[PDB]
Formats: sequence, C-alpha cells, structure tokens
Amino acid sequence: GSPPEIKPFYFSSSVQEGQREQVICSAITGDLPLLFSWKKDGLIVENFKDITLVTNDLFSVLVISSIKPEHIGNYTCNLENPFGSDVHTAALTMKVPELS
Repeated sequence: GSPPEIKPFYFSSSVQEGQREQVICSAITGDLPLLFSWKKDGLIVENFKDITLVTNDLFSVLVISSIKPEHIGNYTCNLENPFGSDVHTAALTMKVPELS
C-alpha cells in the first residue's frame, strides 16, 4: 500500500469571537481506511463544548460552532493508514473578540 500525504488546512485570517470555523483534514493519496486524531495544544479537541468532529474513513472535519478565546491555539490533525502517517498543524488566531 501507499502511505498518506496530508492536504494542508488553515483557519480564516479574520476570526471573530462568536463566528464559526470548519477545517477538513484529508489526504491527496494513501490507501483507505484513514484514521484521524485531532489535538488542540495537546488537548483532546472534541471535549470542547463548541467543537464537533465529523469523521469517516476518508476525511475528518473539525467544526467550531461558536468561536471563543479558549479556542485560540494550534490544531493538529494526525492521519494514518496501515502504510504510513502524516501530520499538519494550523493556528487559530482571533482578530476581534466579544466587544458588546
């Protein structure tokens, strides 16, 4: 089989508190099934109230339904299959917080 090559994902460059984010972790090559693991600054992401994961054997979407300052940081997707692994980290930066 072939090892996976991750497709980079990135957060928006103008994140505002209370808005939403979605990023897709996926591979351009690599035999299925793929397995996905998400961490935010080394923490289990999904246990954040406002973070939901949508995961199948092909891709995993990380959803932040309401951005809060606690979500600022680095999000790492680790991807593997029986033949290799890959990883990508994307930083979430907040441009505008709650003001009113």
